[PDB]
Amino acid sequence: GDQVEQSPSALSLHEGTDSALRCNFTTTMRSVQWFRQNSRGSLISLFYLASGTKENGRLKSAFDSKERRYSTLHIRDAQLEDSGTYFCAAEASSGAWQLIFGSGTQLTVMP
Amino acid sequence: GDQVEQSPSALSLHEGTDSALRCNFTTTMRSVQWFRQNSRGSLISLFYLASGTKENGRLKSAFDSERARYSTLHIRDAQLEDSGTYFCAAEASSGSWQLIFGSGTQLTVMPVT
Ligand SMILES: [Cl-]
Ligand SMILES: [Cl-]
Repeated sequence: GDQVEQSPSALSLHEGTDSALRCNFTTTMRSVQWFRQNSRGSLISLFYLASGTKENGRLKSAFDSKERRYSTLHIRDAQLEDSGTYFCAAEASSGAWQLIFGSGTQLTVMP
Repeated sequence: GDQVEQSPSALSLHEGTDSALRCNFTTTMRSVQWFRQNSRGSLISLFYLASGTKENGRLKSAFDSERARYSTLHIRDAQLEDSGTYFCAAEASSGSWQLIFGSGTQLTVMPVT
Protein backbone atom coordinates (compact mmCIF):
# COMPACT_ATOMS: atom_id res chain seq x y z
CA GLY A 1 0.00 0.00 0.00
CA ASP A 2 2.23 2.78 -1.29
CA GLN A 3 1.04 6.39 -1.50
CA VAL A 4 4.65 7.45 -2.05
CA GLU A 5 6.85 5.16 -4.15
CA GLN A 6 10.60 5.79 -4.30
CA SER A 7 12.94 4.53 -7.00
CA PRO A 8 15.27 3.03 -7.54
CA SER A 9 15.51 1.15 -4.23
CA ALA A 10 19.21 0.63 -4.73
CA LEU A 11 21.75 1.81 -7.27
CA SER A 12 25.47 1.71 -7.96
CA LEU A 13 27.17 4.56 -9.82
CA HIS A 14 30.77 5.15 -10.84
CA GLU A 15 32.39 8.26 -9.38
CA GLY A 16 31.78 11.24 -11.65
CA THR A 17 28.53 10.06 -13.22
CA ASP A 18 25.06 11.59 -12.88
CA SER A 19 21.84 9.85 -11.91
CA ALA A 20 18.43 10.68 -10.53
CA LEU A 21 16.23 9.41 -7.75
CA ARG A 22 12.48 9.57 -8.15
CA CYS A 23 9.56 9.95 -5.73
CA ASN A 24 6.18 8.89 -7.15
CA PHE A 25 2.87 9.93 -5.57
CA THR A 26 -0.45 8.12 -6.03
CA THR A 27 -2.09 11.54 -5.69
CA THR A 28 -1.16 15.20 -6.17
CA MET A 29 0.88 16.43 -3.20
CA ARG A 30 1.42 19.98 -1.92
CA SER A 31 5.17 19.59 -1.38
CA VAL A 32 8.05 17.14 -1.35
CA GLN A 33 11.09 16.93 0.89
CA TRP A 34 14.35 15.09 0.14
CA PHE A 35 16.68 13.82 2.85
CA ARG A 36 20.07 12.19 3.24
CA GLN A 37 20.67 10.03 6.30
CA ASN A 38 23.78 11.16 8.16
CA SER A 39 26.16 8.89 10.08
CA ARG A 40 24.00 9.06 13.24
CA GLY A 41 20.85 8.05 11.37
CA SER A 42 19.26 11.51 11.28
CA LEU A 43 17.45 12.41 8.06
CA ILE A 44 19.07 15.70 7.03
CA SER A 45 16.87 17.79 4.77
CA LEU A 46 18.42 18.48 1.36
CA PHE A 47 15.45 20.22 -0.25
CA TYR A 48 11.86 21.22 0.40
CA LEU A 49 9.81 22.09 -2.70
CA ALA A 50 6.20 23.15 -3.20
CA SER A 51 6.86 23.37 -6.94
CA GLY A 52 9.51 24.43 -9.44
CA THR A 53 13.12 23.34 -9.00
CA LYS A 54 15.99 23.96 -6.58
CA GLU A 55 19.73 23.47 -6.70
CA ASN A 56 22.65 23.42 -4.25
CA GLY A 57 26.14 22.19 -5.01
CA ARG A 58 26.02 19.01 -7.08
CA LEU A 59 22.38 18.37 -6.17
CA LYS A 60 19.24 19.49 -7.97
CA SER A 61 15.62 18.64 -7.20
CA ALA A 62 12.49 19.16 -9.26
CA PHE A 63 8.77 19.19 -8.57
CA ASP A 64 7.67 21.10 -11.67
CA SER A 65 5.21 18.51 -12.99
CA LYS A 66 1.78 19.82 -13.95
CA GLU A 67 -0.11 17.27 -11.86
CA ARG A 68 2.83 16.98 -9.46
CA ARG A 69 2.56 13.20 -9.32
CA TYR A 70 6.31 12.88 -8.75
CA SER A 71 9.60 14.59 -7.91
CA THR A 72 13.22 13.93 -8.82
CA LEU A 73 16.55 14.38 -7.06
CA HIS A 74 19.47 14.58 -9.45
CA ILE A 75 23.02 13.91 -8.30
CA ARG A 76 25.77 15.18 -10.56
CA ASP A 77 29.46 14.32 -10.59
CA ALA A 78 28.82 11.67 -7.94
CA GLN A 79 31.50 11.41 -5.24
CA LEU A 80 32.41 8.49 -2.99
CA GLU A 81 31.03 10.41 -0.02
CA ASP A 82 27.60 10.64 -1.65
CA SER A 83 27.08 6.95 -0.90
CA GLY A 84 24.29 6.50 1.62
CA THR A 85 20.55 6.26 2.14
CA TYR A 86 18.20 8.85 0.67
CA PHE A 87 14.55 9.42 1.49
CA CYS A 88 11.75 11.52 0.07
CA ALA A 89 8.55 12.49 1.87
CA ALA A 90 5.37 14.21 0.74
CA GLU A 91 3.01 16.64 2.42
CA ALA A 92 -0.63 16.28 1.36
CA SER A 93 -1.79 19.52 2.98
CA SER A 94 -0.49 23.05 2.46
CA GLY A 95 0.56 23.40 6.08
CA ALA A 96 0.36 19.98 7.73
CA TRP A 97 3.11 18.69 10.02
CA GLN A 98 2.38 15.14 8.89
CA LEU A 99 4.63 13.59 6.27
CA ILE A 100 4.31 10.46 4.13
CA PHE A 101 7.70 8.80 3.51
CA GLY A 102 9.19 6.79 0.69
CA SER A 103 10.98 3.52 1.50
CA GLY A 104 14.43 4.93 0.84
CA THR A 105 17.19 4.51 -1.71
CA GLN A 106 20.59 2.96 -1.08
CA LEU A 107 23.21 4.68 -3.20
CA THR A 108 26.66 3.20 -3.67
CA VAL A 109 29.31 5.21 -5.52
CA MET A 110 32.34 3.27 -6.74
CA PRO A 111 35.90 4.58 -7.36
CA GLY B 1 -3.77 0.82 9.38
CA ASP B 2 -0.43 0.62 7.57
CA GLN B 3 2.51 -0.93 9.41
CA VAL B 4 3.49 1.96 11.67
CA GLU B 5 1.05 4.41 13.23
CA GLN B 6 1.91 7.04 15.82
CA SER B 7 -0.35 8.28 18.57
CA PRO B 8 -1.33 10.82 19.54
CA SER B 9 -1.42 12.95 16.38
CA ALA B 10 -0.99 16.07 18.48
CA LEU B 11 -0.90 17.13 22.10
CA SER B 12 -0.41 20.20 24.25
CA LEU B 13 0.95 19.97 27.75
CA HIS B 14 2.03 22.38 30.46
CA GLU B 15 5.71 23.00 31.11
CA GLY B 16 6.94 20.58 33.77
CA THR B 17 4.46 17.78 33.08
CA ASP B 18 5.09 14.32 31.66
CA SER B 19 3.58 12.52 28.71
CA ALA B 20 4.33 9.73 26.29
CA LEU B 21 4.24 9.13 22.55
CA ARG B 22 3.46 5.75 21.05
CA CYS B 23 4.69 3.97 17.93
CA ASN B 24 2.39 1.04 17.09
CA PHE B 25 3.41 -1.71 14.68
CA THR B 26 0.99 -4.07 12.93
CA THR B 27 3.73 -6.67 13.30
CA THR B 28 7.02 -7.49 15.02
CA MET B 29 9.85 -5.05 14.29
CA ARG B 30 13.62 -5.51 14.60
CA SER B 31 14.38 -1.98 15.80
CA VAL B 32 12.84 1.44 16.33
CA GLN B 33 14.18 4.96 16.00
CA TRP B 34 12.68 8.16 17.40
CA PHE B 35 13.28 11.59 15.88
CA ARG B 36 12.38 15.21 16.52
CA GLN B 37 12.14 17.42 13.42
CA ASN B 38 14.18 20.65 13.68
CA SER B 39 13.17 24.05 12.28
CA ARG B 40 14.90 23.24 8.97
CA GLY B 41 12.78 20.15 8.58
CA SER B 42 15.43 17.51 9.30
CA LEU B 43 14.43 14.49 11.44
CA ILE B 44 17.08 14.44 14.14
CA SER B 45 17.62 11.05 15.73
CA LEU B 46 16.97 10.90 19.49
CA PHE B 47 17.16 7.14 20.07
CA TYR B 48 17.87 3.93 18.20
CA LEU B 49 16.43 0.88 19.99
CA ALA B 50 16.67 -2.83 19.23
CA SER B 51 15.27 -3.74 22.65
CA GLY B 52 15.12 -2.68 26.29
CA THR B 53 15.11 0.97 27.31
CA LYS B 54 17.26 4.05 26.83
CA GLU B 55 17.34 7.30 28.73
CA ASN B 56 19.01 10.59 27.86
CA GLY B 57 18.20 13.62 29.96
CA ARG B 58 14.44 14.11 30.27
CA LEU B 59 13.77 11.69 27.42
CA LYS B 60 13.28 7.96 27.84
CA SER B 61 12.45 5.44 25.12
CA ALA B 62 11.35 1.83 25.56
CA PHE B 63 11.02 -1.02 23.10
CA ASP B 64 10.56 -3.61 25.83
CA SER B 65 7.01 -4.93 25.46
CA GLU B 66 5.00 -7.67 23.79
CA ARG B 67 8.17 -8.71 21.95
CA ALA B 68 8.21 -5.78 19.49
CA ARG B 69 4.57 -4.67 19.16
CA TYR B 70 5.11 -1.02 20.08
CA SER B 71 7.61 1.50 21.38
CA THR B 72 7.17 4.52 23.61
CA LEU B 73 8.97 7.82 24.01
CA HIS B 74 8.46 9.39 27.42
CA ILE B 75 9.08 13.10 27.98
CA ARG B 76 9.29 14.19 31.61
CA ASP B 77 9.41 17.69 33.07
CA ALA B 78 8.54 19.06 29.62
CA GLN B 79 10.33 22.25 28.62
CA LEU B 80 9.25 24.81 26.03
CA GLU B 81 12.24 23.80 23.92
CA ASP B 82 10.71 20.31 23.61
CA SER B 83 7.94 21.59 21.34
CA GLY B 84 8.09 20.18 17.83
CA THR B 85 7.05 17.35 15.54
CA TYR B 86 8.22 13.88 16.64
CA PHE B 87 8.53 10.86 14.37
CA CYS B 88 9.27 7.17 14.85
CA ALA B 89 10.49 4.65 12.30
CA ALA B 90 10.91 0.90 12.45
CA GLU B 91 12.94 -1.69 10.59
CA ALA B 92 11.10 -4.87 9.63
CA SER B 93 12.38 -5.69 6.15
CA SER B 94 16.06 -5.53 5.11
CA GLY B 95 18.96 -4.03 7.02
CA SER B 96 19.30 -0.41 8.18
CA TRP B 97 18.22 1.14 4.87
CA GLN B 98 14.48 1.03 4.16
CA LEU B 99 12.57 2.26 7.20
CA ILE B 100 8.82 2.54 7.77
CA PHE B 101 7.78 5.89 9.31
CA GLY B 102 4.95 7.01 11.54
CA SER B 103 2.95 10.04 10.38
CA GLY B 104 4.25 12.36 13.08
CA THR B 105 3.11 13.81 16.41
CA GLN B 106 2.94 17.55 16.97
CA LEU B 107 3.89 18.39 20.55
CA THR B 108 3.24 21.83 22.01
CA VAL B 109 4.57 22.69 25.46
CA MET B 110 2.88 25.69 27.08
CA PRO B 111 4.43 28.13 29.58
CA VAL B 112 3.00 28.05 33.11
CA THR B 113 2.93 30.79 35.78
CL1 LIG C 1 22.23 14.66 13.92
CL1 LIG D 1 19.75 20.15 9.59
